[PDB]
Amino acid sequence: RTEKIYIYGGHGLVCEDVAKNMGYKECIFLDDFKGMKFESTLPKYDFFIAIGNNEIRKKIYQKISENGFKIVNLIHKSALISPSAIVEENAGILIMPYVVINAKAKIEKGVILNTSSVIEHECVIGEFSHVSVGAKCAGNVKIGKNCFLGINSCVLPNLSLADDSILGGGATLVKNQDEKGVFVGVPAKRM
Amino acid sequence: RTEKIYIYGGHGLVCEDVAKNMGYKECIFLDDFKGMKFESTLPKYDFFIAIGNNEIRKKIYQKISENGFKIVNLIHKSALISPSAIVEENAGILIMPYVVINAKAKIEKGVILNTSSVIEHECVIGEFSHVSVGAKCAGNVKIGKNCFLGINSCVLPNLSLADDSILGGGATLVKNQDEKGVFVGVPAKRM
Amino acid sequence: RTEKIYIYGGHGLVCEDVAKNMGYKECIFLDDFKGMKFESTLPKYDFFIAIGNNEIRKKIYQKISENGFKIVNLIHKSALISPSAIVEENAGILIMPYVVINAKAKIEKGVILNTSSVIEHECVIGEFSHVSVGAKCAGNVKIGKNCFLGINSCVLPNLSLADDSILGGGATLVKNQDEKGVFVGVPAKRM
Repeated sequence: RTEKIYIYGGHGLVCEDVAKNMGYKECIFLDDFKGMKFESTLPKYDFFIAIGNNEIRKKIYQKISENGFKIVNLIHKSALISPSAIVEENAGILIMPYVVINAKAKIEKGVILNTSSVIEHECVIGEFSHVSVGAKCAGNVKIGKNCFLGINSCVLPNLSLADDSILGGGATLVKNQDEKGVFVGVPAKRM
Repeated sequence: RTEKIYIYGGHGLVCEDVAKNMGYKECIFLDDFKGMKFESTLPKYDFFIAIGNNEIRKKIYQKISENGFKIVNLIHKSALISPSAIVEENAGILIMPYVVINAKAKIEKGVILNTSSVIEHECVIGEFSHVSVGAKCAGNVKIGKNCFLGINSCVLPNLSLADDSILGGGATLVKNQDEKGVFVGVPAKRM
Repeated sequence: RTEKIYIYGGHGLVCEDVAKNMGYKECIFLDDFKGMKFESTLPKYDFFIAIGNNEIRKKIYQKISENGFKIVNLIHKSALISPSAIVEENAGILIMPYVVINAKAKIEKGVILNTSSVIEHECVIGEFSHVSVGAKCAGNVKIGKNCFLGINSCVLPNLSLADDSILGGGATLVKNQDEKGVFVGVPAKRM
């Protein structure tokens, strides 16, 4: 890892804090999409893509990688990762504070695991998925590529969620889902 | 910070544990409301108000401050606070273990952030609000003064909750609220 | 505590990670039920029972103890336990990462407190209960023996849950329960 890091980025400042926690000395924000090809003339410091949106993040990931940059993982020092878990190396994965990833779980490229999310044993979290703060995946859960799990949501044991699906804020997934879908929780009601 | 701390206080013992975690050597409980004025003859050790109730806490805060005491913040060493976040100095704020406060968030006087609550980037948490264990505020959320967010509750991004409002246990706030209100979740049903 | 530990066990690998975190050097898996009596001829390293099921765990606990083994607690170094809390010594209790147990709470034999669960002040968690990831018990909550609290569930202050009860995933217990029961939350609905 380099002493400096480029961040393609409000998510930018948060990723900057995580980079600094890891021991990066300086962060350089590079938010421009057009003319990105010219950035290849810059020193090859580590790169990170601080975009919460899964589809944009993947697009930028592919463009940055093609320009000769290494897209590192940003992993807060307080994140706990089982030695038997697999976190894809140099794959633009964000792992925020107090995230716990248990034995034999697998985290794929471009995933966001936000603060205090928990990935229990033997889970697979598909590429460019977004696991929001406090969201929890029980044992043997398979989350597809490009999924979104809302704040404080959860997925019960042994369940699969198909690619491209959305689990709402506070929602509890209770059945296997072989087809893409949108799965809603219950909103707070004014009384 | 002084070597000893007065705690105006079951919440008292919990605040004592946090004070000891910070490195305070001794805690002195001072629970009396009547004759509080006489306490001004005591050595001016740091003070904290360990009352979960927002209105009582503010009353005591105002009375203690008028008697020549410094009301410190009690912040567990495991709480993570972005360097760009603002936590009002010496303002009787409680920040419990494993609380995370992200970039550019602001925590006002007398707030309680209970264990494992999360305040995402650019939030404002209004004075004497009570954020319960596991409650999570997404990015750019504005919580009014004197609000209560129940256990495991959450507030979706970019939302404001008006002064003096209550969000129930497990509830998910989904819309802006310009007027005070009470917002309920769904209770566990016996089957 | 011994340098090695026997684990009666996917939960096995997870408990192994916790044992290694505590500083145990080697873990030996001993999953056989029949012929367990013969294990008494083995060196008396510390023992742990890594079974999520409350009734099986108790059965094995009783059998292992009768064979002259010490069943230790496995407590992740990141778990925070108030000095005034009581965690029954050498009682096969599992306390996972980022669990917080506040002042004067009591954790009984054979309990599982899974990752990021919170036990607030003055709680009692009954023997061989299973508190799932993210589940939170407010102040003065009494959880009976052999209870299950689902992922991200919670129990409001001052409530009792009778022996042998189940609180579902995402569910919020709101009333005292003097009789055993099953208490359900709301499932995510496909839209």
